Amino acid sequence: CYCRIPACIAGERRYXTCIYQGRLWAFCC
Amino acid sequence: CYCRIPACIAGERRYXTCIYQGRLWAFCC
Repeated sequence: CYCRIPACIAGERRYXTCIYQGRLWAFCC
Repeated sequence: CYCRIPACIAGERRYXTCIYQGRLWAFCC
């Protein structure tokens, strides 16, 4: 799994969020 | 970097949070 911005990619799906560097990330797997 | 629960492991520092399965995780690097 990996935090990504702006979105999950390449067949991954979002299963949560991350907050880092004052931005919202998608938590992707 | 890794989302971890309940805490960052030896040598890592917390730089944010994740939310996954309704729990708050530390975002650790």
